[PDB]
Amino acid sequence: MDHLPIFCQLRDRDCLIVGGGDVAERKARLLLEAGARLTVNALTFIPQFTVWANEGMLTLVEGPFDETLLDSCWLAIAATDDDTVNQRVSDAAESRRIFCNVVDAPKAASFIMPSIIDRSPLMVAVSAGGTSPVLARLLREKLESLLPQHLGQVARYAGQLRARVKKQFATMGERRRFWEKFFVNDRLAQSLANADEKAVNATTERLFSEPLDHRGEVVLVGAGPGDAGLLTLKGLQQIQQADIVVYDRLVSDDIMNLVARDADRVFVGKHCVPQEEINQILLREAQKGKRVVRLKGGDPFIFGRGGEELETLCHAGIPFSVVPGITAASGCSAYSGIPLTHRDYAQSVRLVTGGGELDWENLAAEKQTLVFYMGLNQAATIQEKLIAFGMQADMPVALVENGTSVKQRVVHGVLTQLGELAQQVESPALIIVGRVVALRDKLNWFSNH
Amino acid sequence: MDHLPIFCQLRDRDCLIVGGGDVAERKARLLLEAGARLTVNALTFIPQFTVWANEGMLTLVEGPFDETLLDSCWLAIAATDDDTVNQRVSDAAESRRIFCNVVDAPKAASFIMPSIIDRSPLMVAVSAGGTSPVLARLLREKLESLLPQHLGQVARYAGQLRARVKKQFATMGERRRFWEKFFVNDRLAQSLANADEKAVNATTERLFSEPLDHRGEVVLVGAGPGDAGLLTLKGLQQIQQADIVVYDRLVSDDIMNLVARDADRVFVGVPQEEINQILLREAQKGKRVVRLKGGDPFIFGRGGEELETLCHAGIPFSVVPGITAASGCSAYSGIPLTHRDYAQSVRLVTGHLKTGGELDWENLAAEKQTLVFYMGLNQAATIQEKLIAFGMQADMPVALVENGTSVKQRVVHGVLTQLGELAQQVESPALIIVGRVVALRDKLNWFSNH
Ligand SMILES: Nc1ncnc2c1ncn2[C@@H]1O[C@H](CSCC[C@H](N)C(=O)O)[C@@H](O)[C@H]1O
Ligand SMILES: Nc1ncnc2c1ncn2[C@@H]1O[C@H](CSCC[C@H](N)C(=O)O)[C@@H](O)[C@H]1O
Ligand SMILES: [Cl-]
Ligand SMILES: [Cl-]
Repeated sequence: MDHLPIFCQLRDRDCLIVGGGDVAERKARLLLEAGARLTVNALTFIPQFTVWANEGMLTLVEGPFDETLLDSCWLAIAATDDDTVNQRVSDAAESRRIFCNVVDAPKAASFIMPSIIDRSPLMVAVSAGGTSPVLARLLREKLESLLPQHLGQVARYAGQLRARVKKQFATMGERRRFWEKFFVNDRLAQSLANADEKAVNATTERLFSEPLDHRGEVVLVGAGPGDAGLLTLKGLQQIQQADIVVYDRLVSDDIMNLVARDADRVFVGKHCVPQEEINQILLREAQKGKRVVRLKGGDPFIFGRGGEELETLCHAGIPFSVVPGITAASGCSAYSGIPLTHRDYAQSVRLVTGGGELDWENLAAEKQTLVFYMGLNQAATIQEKLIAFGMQADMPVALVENGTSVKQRVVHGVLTQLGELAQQVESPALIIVGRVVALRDKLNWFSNH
Repeated sequence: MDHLPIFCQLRDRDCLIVGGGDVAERKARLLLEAGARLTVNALTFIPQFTVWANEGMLTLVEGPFDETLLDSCWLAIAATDDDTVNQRVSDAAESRRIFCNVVDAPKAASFIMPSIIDRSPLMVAVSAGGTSPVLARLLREKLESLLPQHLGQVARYAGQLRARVKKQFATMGERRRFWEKFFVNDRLAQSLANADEKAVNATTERLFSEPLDHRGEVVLVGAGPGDAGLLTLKGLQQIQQADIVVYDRLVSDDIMNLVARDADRVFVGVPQEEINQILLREAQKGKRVVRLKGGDPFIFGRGGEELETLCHAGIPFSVVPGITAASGCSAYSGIPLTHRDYAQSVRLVTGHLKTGGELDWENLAAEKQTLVFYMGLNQAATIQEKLIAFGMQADMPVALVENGTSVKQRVVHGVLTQLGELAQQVESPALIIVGRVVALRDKLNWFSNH
């Protein structure tokens, strides 16, 4: 082992940074977050240091390095651009047995600053001893995506339930299984973060009361339009914790590859399935005590029938939550170079589905961006009706097929060509009508296929 | 943060353990592996301390605590079962400004020892500060199952190449590019694990020979409406690797906590072409620039304007969509934007227009839609009067969602004839939702009522 990681308590302890530029500022922000009683000594200071000083958050000492500034110090950081100054700092700290980091020279000093993932009280630190700072960064990024934002509040609450857990679960078998359900419960972590103190006491009692086996709940998760990079952090966290994942055709294979190895999968796409059967599967699986994730393409509440699936659960007393996703309109817009709004082009964006019938005079009005979902089959009618109701024949149009995916295809033109531009694509595809479509020739950045 | 993690270099540095039982034995093994010059001071010692002392690996001082043994020390560990003695050690260490761990009292004294995942030279340390040892152990086990066992060989080889990388690549941008390729090459990792030096050298020589794009870039990133969990995975990647992040007031503090600590931050919460110049400015200097925008970049965010300069200015760019306020406020208020036959259209509408343009109220008042007004608080009374005048039913439900998706989220709701009054109960940022779907909140609301 090259270095020993320790987690220092710095609250109100004297620490010293030498240097007053951007590098020193980053280290100072870190030590302030840890509560250090901070002095910064430098020949000159960038303005953020005087802001902090005037706010009484640290002390500044302007001038050359004064090794007596270390006399009461617990940690030192040499953060200047001057190798000679940094070695003077490093030597003075060493003679005083003060752990010291030289920012530009990790093996020149007595401690290295790792990458940090802060979920205080829970903390994770990554370092390769200076051999691989980019790898430490790549691991830090992975860990930030995996650890829920409010995990620390759960951790603090856990330590307060320590003794109570021991007495109702004598066997360490059952006991750890409880903690496994506890650090995973969404209503608890939410009630804590939102300071909803009666839900915390409620969910606490429900966690103890219901059988240890049971963790029945349904999370509706928006998978986004296809690119697995467009899943939300929380959506990834939820699919990693699921006992069973219920999904359909519009959830991309790339998203499904992120689903936990041990999760049961239930495919409800597809000859066709009624929504009521899907509703009952969610009900049936949650009633067995499973943590259920219902993965839906795009956003669950935009033409996804997410509401219908949750009203079945509200009847049965099954807890649920919703993780929004990137709807097809947002994803296709970003990846085709067609902003849904721009300057004065559109006062409104309309997301419309292709029962009555569409209000064609309403759809034809000026200063809109129209986005048709499930409209390929009525495309020929859309062209004829918009033309008949006064939309200018030179209005730009675009179709985006498999938006955000590696096989995305975008075709475009004006409105008088829409009907047979639509033959050149298949589902899933969006139709975008409006002046913003012309911006594609300037803003297109994604590969076209 | 509760603690500051640091990785200490203990080679040939004096450390002191007080105590000589099983706890002290565990901690002594750690400090010996780190190369410490170790003294152990205890009334009695378990047999392993004899094995170590006979091999010359540490010094035993058999007897009560001698605080002068701290005089040359860099770290102290109090590992007895006597709380009076442990406190004497911690008091003596504190007077000398020596970081001290009291093993059975994490809240006392000045450092705690984390759980370690070892991929030397790569190491990952985990701790909950003694608050939840079970969570630390659970988290430690998943990190083990995520870090390949050969990652240490990859990091070892990187350290051996660092001097060559600094010599051959003039700029930090080029060196970073090299490492980003180096650390994801699966064949190189396999060749290192197999000690196949022929294959290692072949891949390495090709990596050194590749052109590296000196281009700075601009990425527009949708931060989402506030909950940091609603950042996209790709959006997190961008802000964790950015050189400079340009952000504004509608990006939440929690999202800014995910920006790389070494990134510079530029706040622009300021006219629009002022922002445009900053982006082009910083990208022309070869930096990875992220424009981090509330919600989605291309929905009432002026993202189009921010990009239209860079096309002929020769600067590459890309766009990462985000959760727009309508989608986030919908999910977190229990108000789906569509449902059954309630809405044929969702309309995202701006509430503030050009100094001469006005909304098409006849168009907005039509049935079977969900209206969502962005930046419309100041016009709420006008929205009520106009929607009523163009035929919307007086009892149409409405809701205002303030700071949607954040822990401070507030929702007020009523009917259209109350919209003006309801809007005075909230402040920016808030969304106005108008439509029959608002009545689903009583059944679908899961997040809070504040
Ligand atoms: N990747 C994609 N590219 C283009 N259109 C897509 C798409 N994914 C879904 N769609 C559109 O969405 C329709 C299904 S309705 C489901 C919409 C989903 N809830 C969402 O928020 O996006 C398809 O017919 C198609 O018009
Ligand atoms: N968290 C939030 N809660 C409610 N409204 C929000 C919000 N964040 C942004 N908004 C709305 O968005 C307006 C700014 S316009 C920026 C919108 C952004 N591009 C997006 O896609 O959401 C605000 O005036 C407010 O109406
Ligand atoms: Cl490193
Ligand atoms: Cl802990």
